[PDB]
This record gives sequence, structure tokens and C-alpha cells, in this order.
Amino acid sequence: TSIDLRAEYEGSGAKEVLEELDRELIGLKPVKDRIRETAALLLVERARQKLGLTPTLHMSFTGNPGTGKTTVALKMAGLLHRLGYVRKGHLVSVTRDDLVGQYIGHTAPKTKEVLKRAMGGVLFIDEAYYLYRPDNERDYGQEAIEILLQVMENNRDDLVVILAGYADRMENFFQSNPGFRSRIAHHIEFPDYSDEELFEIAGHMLDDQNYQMTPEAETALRAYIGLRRNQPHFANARSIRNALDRARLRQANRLFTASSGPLDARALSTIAEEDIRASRVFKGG
Amino acid sequence: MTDAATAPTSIDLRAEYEGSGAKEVLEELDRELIGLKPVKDRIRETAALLLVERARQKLGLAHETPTLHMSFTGNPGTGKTTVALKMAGLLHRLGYVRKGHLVSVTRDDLVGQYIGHTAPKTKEVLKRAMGGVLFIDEAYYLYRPDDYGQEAIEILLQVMENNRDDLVVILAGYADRMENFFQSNPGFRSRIAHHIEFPDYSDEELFEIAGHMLDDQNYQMTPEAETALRAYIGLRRNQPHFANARSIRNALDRARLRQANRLFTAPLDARALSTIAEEDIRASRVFKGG
Repeated sequence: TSIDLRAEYEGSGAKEVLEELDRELIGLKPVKDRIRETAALLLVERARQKLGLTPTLHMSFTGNPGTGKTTVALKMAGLLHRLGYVRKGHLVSVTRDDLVGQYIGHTAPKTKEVLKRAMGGVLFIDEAYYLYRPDNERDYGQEAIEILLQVMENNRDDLVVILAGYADRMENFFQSNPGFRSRIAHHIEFPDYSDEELFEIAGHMLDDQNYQMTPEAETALRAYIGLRRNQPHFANARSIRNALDRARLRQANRLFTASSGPLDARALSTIAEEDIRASRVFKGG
Repeated sequence: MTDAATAPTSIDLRAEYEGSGAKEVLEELDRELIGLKPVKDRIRETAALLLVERARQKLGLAHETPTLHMSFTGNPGTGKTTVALKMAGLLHRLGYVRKGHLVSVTRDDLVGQYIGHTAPKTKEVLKRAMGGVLFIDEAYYLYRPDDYGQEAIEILLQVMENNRDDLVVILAGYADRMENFFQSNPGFRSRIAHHIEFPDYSDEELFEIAGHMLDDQNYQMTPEAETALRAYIGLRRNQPHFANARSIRNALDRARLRQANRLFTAPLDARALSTIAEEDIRASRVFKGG
């Protein structure tokens, strides 16, 4: 007659999954609160079905690389299975090259078989928009879309689909293939790490390698981070790693060229302001 | 030296209208587009010209092919693409274009990264488009002089004047942006036969839609939520990138999220579960400005 939401929250073990996500995803509170929130709606809409009032679950995760897309998607498959929306809470992750066949006619079995594997859980199409390439001739992508779109409509109660990738490309993909928008019930946005967070990471990375930055070099990175995030294909922590790898190289070539004579652990463990500002990022790319 | 015409001497327009399946396509458009008279009526008039021109060809009067490309302008969620599907069909039943398919395309489908990569991308898309119609969503993004889309426009333009009995092109997007595009790129005006302007739905119409949307999912509004939504619609409609029915769904969606979270925070029956309170709508950034 009336329902207890907290009981179902504690009953499903959905709380456990949300803890498992805060423990397994390095502080991206913004996204985590959005997953907390959707978990609430998923909970309520479950209780609504229970008191006698056919869902819709497909979703889209958009943002840059290294923003938690997959590791959230995994926890989502779990959560979904916990709240009885899915039979076996398991995540089949797949690119476009897992769905489109090279030879004519050999796409529809391949897409169908991936879907056979996916049944009872979640399919995760990474950079889905690459299914639609009328740019390429002899690309049979249009057909994998047809089948995808078909399952999301009809054969629903055994599958949840997650499209993922860059937001700009996802939006364009919807333009050309509409009828996806009315099949995605959750448009989740994954933003980057804040500057202070990106700096903390860069800090820890150098701690684990045994390197220190000079105070002046620290502010160089901060200048760097802020610039980089605004340039194309920003990969968050991979972009940091990549900047440090390059800084380490430049430092090694400072010390080898400077060749003043013998040098101690400080000089060798130190990344200087020179090593970061030499980056093309400060020039424009 | 003799000249003898072997064309028929008269033609019945309605008999042709009905017999070619052109009448049915317009009726499908009426089924498939939620009441948008002005555009449906504007389309009908374009369909009359197509009919009469085809009539003129049958009587053996057509000199060249008519110019029959067009430009659909307006906000998202106003029928543009679904009207395009129909134009394709109608142009097909009137045998203006070979096969009735429509190829839908964005800036990214035509403009690549590294140098010299653009022309073959566009040319392939155009190849797949021949025989039918090409829909270019936000076609103005091809031209960003601030990056090799300039070449795509030039191929696009050359094709529109030259081979008319293969491809029909429908450009689409926001009116003001599409206007400046034509400014910055003359020659497109010469080619476009029809400017079809798509208007928004009314506050009343959108409220109807939101109403049915709730009913399907068995949600009810409190009197104060009714008040708030009406207010919301009125504000949201003068804010950037208004998407009619779509942005109504998103607004109810975001209300459904806010409502769910409200309960879970602060035992409940089917009424308390299916109800949306004022707060769940009023929380939207649409009231604070954004």
C-alpha cells in the first residue's frame, strides 16, 4: 500500500555500490553526486512499478577521456542489477570495430552476436558516433545502427545501452540519426578534474617517481594545466602524465647540456621552471 | 523541314496529384507532424509548384529542370528533418529525383582535420546522396574563417548549379546564423528555390504536450507545479537553443530527478510517489537566469 524507500536502498545493496564508487573513483565529487541522484530516481521508479504504476533505461555518458566514464558505467551495471532492472549485472564494453563487418552482409550477424553476449546486462558503446560513417564508402555502419535502434525500441527488458564519448560529436550524431534522443532517458555529463585536483595528481606522480618541482616550476604547471584543458583532446590525468614525461626529458637534457660538473641528488630530483615553459602549449599547442 | 509535337494536349492536375501518390505524402506529413499548420500549408504551396512544373514537363514545355533546392530555418524540434523526409518522398513520387532516400549530415561529416582531407570526404557523401536528397544540419558551420571547410562549400556549390537531376540539397538551422552564412557566401541564394521558415509551438501547445507526457508515465502535478511550469515555458522559450517539445521533456526529466531526490531525502503511497511539487520545477536555473 505504502512503500519504504530507505528499506529498498538498504535492501538492494545499492548503497554498497555507491560506496564502492567513491572508493574506486579518485575524487570527482560532481559526477558522484549526479550518480547518487540518478540512483535515487532509479530507486523511486522501481517502487512505482512495485505499487503498479515498463521503464526506459538507456543512457549517454559524455565528456573527455579520463573523467570516469567506464568505471562509473561498471558500477551502474552493478546498481541496475541490484535494483532488479537487469538479470545479470555485467558490462559488455565495445567499440565500433566490434559491430561493423568488413564484408557486405557480415555486419548484422556480428552486431546480433555482440547483443547476444550483452543480454541480461549492459552494453557500453564507446564513441558510438563512429558507427555512422557515410564519409567512408564500403562502411556498413548504417545497418548496425538500424539494429541498435531496433533493440532499444522493442526488445527492451533484457538490455541497457550506454553510448559514450565527446559531447560535441554525440550531439552531431543525434542530428543525423534522430530517434536516439527519445531512447536515452539519462544524459549524464562527465566534466574534467578541477585545476587544484589536476595539480594534486601531478604532485603525487612526481612523488612516486622521486622528483620535486621548484616553487617557480609549480606555478608553471598551474599555468600549463589551465591552458591545456582548453586545447583539444584533453585527457585529464593522461595529459598530466604526458606533460611530466616530457618535462622529465627536458630536465635530463638541461642537466646534460649544462654539464657544470658533478651534481647531487637535489639537482637530479628537480624539475625546474625551464622544463615546463619550453612546452609548445605556451606558444599555442 | 517539319516540327510535330507528340505531347498530350491537356492535363488534369488533380488526377495527376492523386494518381502519382503526391497527395498521400502530404497526408502522411499531416499524420506525422503534431499540428504545425503554417509550415504544412507553406509546404502544400511548394508541392503545388512542383506539381504544376511536372505538369508543364509532361505537356513538353519544360526548358531546363527547375531549381528545387531549399532552406529550412528555425529552432530545434520544429519538424525540419521530418518535413525533409517528406520532401524526398514527394520529389520522388513526382519523379523529380531518382530514388526517394534522404542522407542526413553535419559539419563533421564533410570537414576533416589535416590538409587535403576535405574534398574526398564531401565527394563521397555527395556520391551516396545522388539520386536522392541531402540534409545538411547547421550548414553554416562549414564556414569558420577562425579549418578547410571552405573547399566543401565550393564543391557543394558547383554541384547545386550543375547536376540538378541527381541531387537535391536542403540546408537547415537557426535563421540568424543561416542568414549571415548566405551573406558570407553568396551564390547559395541564387540556387535556393524555397525558404521555409519553421515557427515554435505556443505556450498552450507545449503545456498540452507536457500534460500528456506526464499522463503516460502516470505523474500528477500540484496546482503550484502547474503554475510553475507555465512560468518556466514562458522563460525557457526566450532562452538560447530552445528545442520546443524536446526541451519540455528535458525539463520534466530534470523535474523527475529533483522530485525523486526530494522524497528519498525528507512510508509513502502511490500519490506521494507520482506527484511533482513546485520546488521540483522552481529549482531550475531558468528562474535564476541561466
